[PDB]
Amino acid sequence: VDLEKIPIEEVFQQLKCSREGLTTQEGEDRIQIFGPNKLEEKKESKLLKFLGFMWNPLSWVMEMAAIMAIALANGDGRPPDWQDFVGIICLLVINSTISFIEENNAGNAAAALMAGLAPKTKVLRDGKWSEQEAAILVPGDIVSIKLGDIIPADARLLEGDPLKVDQSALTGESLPVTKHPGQEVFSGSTCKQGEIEAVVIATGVHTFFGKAAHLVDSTNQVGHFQKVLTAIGNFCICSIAIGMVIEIIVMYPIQRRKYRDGIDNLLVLLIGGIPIAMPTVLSVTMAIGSHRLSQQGAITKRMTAIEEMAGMDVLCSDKTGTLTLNKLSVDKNLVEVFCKGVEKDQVLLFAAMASRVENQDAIDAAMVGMLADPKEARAGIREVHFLPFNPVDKRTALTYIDGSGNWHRVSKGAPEQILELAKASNDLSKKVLSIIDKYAERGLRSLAVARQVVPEKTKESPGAPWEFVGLLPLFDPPRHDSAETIRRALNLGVNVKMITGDQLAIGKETGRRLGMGTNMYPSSALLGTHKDANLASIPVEELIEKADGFAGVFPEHKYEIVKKLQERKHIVGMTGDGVNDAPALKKADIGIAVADATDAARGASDIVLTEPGLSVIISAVLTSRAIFQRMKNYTIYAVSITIRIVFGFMLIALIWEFDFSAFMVLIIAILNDGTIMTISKDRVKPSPTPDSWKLKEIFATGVVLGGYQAIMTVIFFWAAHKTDFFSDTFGVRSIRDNNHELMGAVYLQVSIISQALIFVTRSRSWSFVERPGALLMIAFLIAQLIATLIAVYANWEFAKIRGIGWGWAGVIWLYSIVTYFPLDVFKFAIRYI
Ligand SMILES: CCCCCCCCCCCCO[C@@H]1O[C@H](CO)[C@@H](O[C@H]2O[C@H](CO)[C@@H](O)[C@H](O)[C@H]2O)[C@H](O)[C@H]1O
Ligand SMILES: Nc1ncnc2c1ncn2[C@@H]1O[C@H](COP(=O)(O)OP(=O)(O)CP(=O)(O)O)[C@@H](O)[C@H]1O
Ligand SMILES: [K+]
Ligand SMILES: [Mg+2]
Ligand SMILES: [Mg+2]
Repeated sequence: VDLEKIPIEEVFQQLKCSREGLTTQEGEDRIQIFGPNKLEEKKESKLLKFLGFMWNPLSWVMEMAAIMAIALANGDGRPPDWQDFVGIICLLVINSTISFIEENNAGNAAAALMAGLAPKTKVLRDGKWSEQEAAILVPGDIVSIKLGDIIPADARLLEGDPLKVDQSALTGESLPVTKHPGQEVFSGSTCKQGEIEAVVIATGVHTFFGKAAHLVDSTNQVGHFQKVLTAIGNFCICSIAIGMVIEIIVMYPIQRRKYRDGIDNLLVLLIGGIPIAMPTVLSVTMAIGSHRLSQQGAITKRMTAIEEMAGMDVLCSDKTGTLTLNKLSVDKNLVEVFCKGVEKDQVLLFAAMASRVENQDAIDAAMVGMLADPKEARAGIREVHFLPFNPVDKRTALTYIDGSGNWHRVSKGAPEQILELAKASNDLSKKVLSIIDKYAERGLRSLAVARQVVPEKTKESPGAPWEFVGLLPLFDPPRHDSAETIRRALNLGVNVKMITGDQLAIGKETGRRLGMGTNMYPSSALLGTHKDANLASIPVEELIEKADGFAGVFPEHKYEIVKKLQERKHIVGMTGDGVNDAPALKKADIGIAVADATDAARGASDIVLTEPGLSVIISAVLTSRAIFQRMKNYTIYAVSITIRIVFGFMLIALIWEFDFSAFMVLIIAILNDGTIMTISKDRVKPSPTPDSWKLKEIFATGVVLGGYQAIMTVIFFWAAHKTDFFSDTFGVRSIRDNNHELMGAVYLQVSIISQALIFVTRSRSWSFVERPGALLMIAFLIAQLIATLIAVYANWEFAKIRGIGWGWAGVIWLYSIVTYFPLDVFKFAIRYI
């Protein structure tokens, strides 16, 4: 092996890389353009095989419709079916052209979104500590790896303390493995612990994970959005089958109708009934919504999270990450010291000493500045090693050489862990815990400092038993708008529940000034069923739903808390930040990574914020509902147009044996298809309650609207055929059996009402009251001007249509206008129940 398991070690970098650390950018480019990149491109992009050509189920039925015209014409026996057949292909060509250009445009607008969620690596280039995308990474170079980084390539650790990497999933072993200088690590691994520099070996394609991958197979096959999209497709296809395959076929021999030339009634049901617009419009609506979220501040790593975000019912929010600022502050009056000889004004300095000073943890950054002059924190101390924060240790420490060569060490950490650095007298333990609990009653978190000296003047030897120097009170404080945001979320029907590892007194005290209510519990009490605490009086699951927040949350508890809420049917949003939030984020309905979350948390989460605070999440939830509203309204529209077309033309054929022009319906479909890319760009107001995309309600809303429109179409036909009524009042013309003129009028009436239905379906109140905006009006007016012009002037024997004057068309416009107003009353009536 060139490297791998065998340790070529220090020789290997010198033999190949031939340089150390600061490797110039020009050197990377030559090997980058040679061929190394993180991973291979997906198969079948060549020749625009599926990027210029569609093949959804609806297109398959449309292909049958085109063939059916040829099939039922005996090939060249009947000429107009071929004219329809080329027309059907032209509609498919037009639909495909608009479909694929808009998705391409949406994909171009999501490049920044894809860029935001890309794997990113941290490097020092020209001596400049920098962060770069992982596709820029060069095999054989030196990189910097921090806790919770995703390892981007094979790498050999360079120097520095052992750290723990998690090989689970890649190798399927739960326990993370300690990795030492010189040892190899692999792409896709996540650091559970520690921090080290390393030399990357080979790109992910050369990594064993890339070697293992042979033949590509279905990935996320069961994705819910596609299944509901198919179900909307299934219902409209069923309606055509109910309309055509049964009843129209049923009426042919019961009444002994014409056969060969009756098939046009089947073709109109196919050509107008099938909404090939419907999958494209919904597909691009989410894509533009994600770009809106990218503007908003939320990067939808999962594109389908809009449905879950719209349906979200409860949001479990980390107090430290989302509810509170995290520029912690200490009033030194309440700092209490021990091991006197140290003093209240000086124990802050030790905390500043044990804080990193350049790239800073939020608490580290505060304490560097808390002594007023940041130079004082580092002034002449001559540090020799720094021990960085680790979640199992909860501790930092600085080792330094001072005076005549004394080796001293100072440390910060969580006080319970600091109290075990030298297990103190229980008198001391009771005293420190009393002030810690007093700070918690005050509402302030506690950090403890400690000090030791090492007599053996060496990095690797334990020093003298630690002094428990003291511990200091740190304020959260709340963000300005989180206090509003809980109220806003409550109004929008999402219950915000606090999550924190802080003891309950901190959470309630912060929570009361936040405004969240204090009916909240230690998670450990409610974890499982074995901890009692009056479980019989209130089930833990029932109590958890009632609870307004959870304190002392460990990561096992956090997964359980969402799981219990998710089992209680609630759609659970949950924020996360760290390496051990990943399973809770994965199992949550919406995993939300906070802006400063670890990349492991960003990978595990469905959605990744790039802007901090609970306020951002509620704005994203509110915006997501506004995007979600128009998917339902188009689905109501798409079903409703399908029902009116399917019912209308067959029903006149059933009653008055009237064959409608297939080409005219084809014209309606193209005009509809040309105008429905307004719908994605509408400005519907969000639903206030969460909503879960109940298909039955939207189908019920659409079918009643379409049935009413079909009924008014049938009334229009009867008015201008069997009876004299239409020309009795202001008959500029008069027609009954003038079928080519008559169906031109039917075309014009159907087209206007079909376009107007967009205004009904988008609006929740009166269609007039909710303003349309210019694009929808222009799409309506241009389409209906063209529809009017065809109705007035088209003398086409091929299309069975004869031009019927503007005065008559004006009556059709007037009839459509007075038909339109009770659509809202029908819309209100169906969605009342
Ligand atoms: C909120 C009550 C307002 C009463 C105003 C005075 C009475 C007469 C108003 C005209 C009659 C129609 O009034 C209209 O009814 C429907 C309910 O079906 C309301 O619609 C409301 O309930 C439906 C429930 O499905 C929601 O989808 C919708 O988002 C919501 O706005 C409209 O907000 C209201 O404008
Ligand atoms: N860089 C750091 N240095 C020293 N101590 C730190 C530290 N960061 C956190 N601590 C301390 O460790 C303990 C827990 O820290 P941690 O960051 O895990 O909080 P947490 O994530 O549990 C709050 P929440 O659950 O609300 O997100 C606290 O007492 C804290 O003061
Ligand atoms: K998830
Ligand atoms: Mg931190
Ligand atoms: Mg945290």
